[PDB]
Amino acid sequence: GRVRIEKMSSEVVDSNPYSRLMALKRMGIVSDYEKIRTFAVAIVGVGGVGSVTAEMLTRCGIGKLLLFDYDKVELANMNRLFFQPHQAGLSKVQAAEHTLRNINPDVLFEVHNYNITTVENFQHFMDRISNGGLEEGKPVDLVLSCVDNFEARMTINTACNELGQTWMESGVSENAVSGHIQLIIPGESACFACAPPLVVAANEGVCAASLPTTMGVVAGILVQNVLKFLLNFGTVSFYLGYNAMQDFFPTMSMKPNPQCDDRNCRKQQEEYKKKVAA
Amino acid sequence: GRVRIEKMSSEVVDSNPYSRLMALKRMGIVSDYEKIRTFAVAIVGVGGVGSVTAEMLTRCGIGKLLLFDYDKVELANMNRLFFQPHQAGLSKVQAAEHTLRNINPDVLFEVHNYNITTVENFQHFMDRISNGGLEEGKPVDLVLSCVDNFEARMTINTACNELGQTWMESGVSENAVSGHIQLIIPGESACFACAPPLVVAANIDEKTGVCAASLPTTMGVVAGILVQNVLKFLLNFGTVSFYLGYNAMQDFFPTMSMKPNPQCDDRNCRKQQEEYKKKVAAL
Ligand SMILES: Nc1ncnc2c1ncn2[C@@H]1O[C@H](COP(=O)(O)OP(=O)(O)OP(=O)(O)O)[C@@H](O)[C@H]1O
Ligand SMILES: Nc1ncnc2c1ncn2[C@@H]1O[C@H](COP(=O)(O)OP(=O)(O)OP(=O)(O)O)[C@@H](O)[C@H]1O
Ligand SMILES: [Mg+2]
Ligand SMILES: [Mg+2]
Ligand SMILES: [Mg+2]
Ligand SMILES: [Mg+2]
Ligand SMILES: [Zn+2]
Ligand SMILES: [Zn+2]
Repeated sequence: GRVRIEKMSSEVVDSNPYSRLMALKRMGIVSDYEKIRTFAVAIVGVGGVGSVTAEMLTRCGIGKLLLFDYDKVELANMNRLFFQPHQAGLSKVQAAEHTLRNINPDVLFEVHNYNITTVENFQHFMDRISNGGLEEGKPVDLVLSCVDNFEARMTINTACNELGQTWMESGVSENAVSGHIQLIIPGESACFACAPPLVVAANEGVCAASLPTTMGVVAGILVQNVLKFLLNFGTVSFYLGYNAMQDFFPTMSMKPNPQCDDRNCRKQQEEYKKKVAA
Repeated sequence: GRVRIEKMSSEVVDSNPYSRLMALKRMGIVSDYEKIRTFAVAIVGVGGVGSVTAEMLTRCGIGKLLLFDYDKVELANMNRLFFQPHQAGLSKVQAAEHTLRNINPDVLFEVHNYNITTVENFQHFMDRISNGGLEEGKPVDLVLSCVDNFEARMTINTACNELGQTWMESGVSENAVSGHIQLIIPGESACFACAPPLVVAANIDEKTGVCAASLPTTMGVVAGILVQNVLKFLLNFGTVSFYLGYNAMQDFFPTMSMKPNPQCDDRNCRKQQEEYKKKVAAL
């Protein structure tokens, strides 16, 4: 059982759930780790990738998580990590909040059980990106797309281009054996509308295959990128793919398209070029 | 809750916890997915890597897991995945088994709360490797070393060279930002004594009462690639890696094949290499 902790401790005791994290400080890998408590991350899609991403961030001591998903836990989800069979029937965001709160009571939660692509929900979603930060009225520090479809990815895209919100997009192949993460700083890097998707492998009544392995690798690299981005250590990837068949992890950097369909991406690029010549 | 399933099914329904796995079949990734049920895997060390590894195999529908670990869950483990704070004070193997049985009732478990390295425990451990298969008296299909120290790793090595037991060794650095997996087929690939770990990891290891750091992310990645390798090995799809490293600071994932050292410290590794060379000479 774990009580609420006010300030993160370096103390090497069996009772300190943060001892092996704060250890990164004494070892000079991450010199200001406690900063993790000052950030808020939103996650859209608390499925295969989303849930493990949420677990990882929670165990790390993120200040605040915002979870968006419209689906309930089902037994068909039990091939993937996090959700357990007793949670079948609950909404994903609710199951997630319940477990994660149990795992780390220091983390703030805000959950929303809706589809983000409908008109009314979208206005709300944007409001929560802009105001749902650690301090209310300030924006979230990062948005994480862990949804499984074009429409939703495009929606996050539209929102983030308008707000000028840095986000990361993650995906997993329908054949389960490839995935990727991608960093989107609107104006500075290619937004999701800027180009066709980057693939890392070749090539109506049924479903996509999924493996707990691939989802764990993708969530892993995704959150690793988050930590590196927020805590300013190592090198952030703008794109990191994973091909499970070959054991291959291609990197890339996607530059903005100046005739991008999204007028706001165009505007953000403009703003970036202006800021660049100082 | 989840009901026992006698025969895995492709049927795409919300109540089928195997539907998305058996999808691999009709998508020509894995032609014989159900065969997963026929394998036994032993996991030594049920910590950061082990626990997630165990979970991954459990959800996949592994036939049987043998869990070996001498430690209790502590709040200090709560930085890594799987174990929850209410499990603090339980033995790792006990906590794991309980949770895993909940996650998939179809999987058989044999748990062992002891130190693999002591003289009497070692004998037992070898007995279980040889006989703890899905059918009693038959060996396990794979041993997975998810321990955190040289002594244990070397013990498994000794065991597996003598038994001719294929195993995978996994490790994460004390500084949390690198790790690797290695496939050891005694006589065909390098055993754990064949090459120095400092040398093996020279291109991935970042160099710094300290205690080891650990990250949920890095353990998640290592366990991920480890189990992905197990699945590719047993189910016969994709390319099995004999070594796959991970540097988290620079997103570098080196692979290499490693051939056995003919002057290996392990007399059994050497004997196995002979055995192998003979079998290739009479193929
Ligand atoms: N418009 C949307 N708003 C909110 N969440 C979404 C939206 N679209 C997709 N998601 C969520 O993203 C999650 C990630 O999908 P994942 O494929 O891991 O789960 P799933 O869809 O139930 O699995 P399967 O596709 O095997 O049934 C899902 O939980 C899904 O509900
Ligand atoms: N000889 C051994 N026999 C069985 N299990 C072992 C042996 N040596 C190590 N292990 C187990 O391998 C596991 C993997 O270690 P991990 O570092 O993930 O957890 P931990 O050692 O409790 O954590 P920390 O090092 O942060 O205190 C541990 O649970 C440990 O007890
Ligand atoms: Mg669903
Ligand atoms: Mg889906
Ligand atoms: Mg311990
Ligand atoms: Mg340890
Ligand atoms: Zn664009
Ligand atoms: Zn050897």
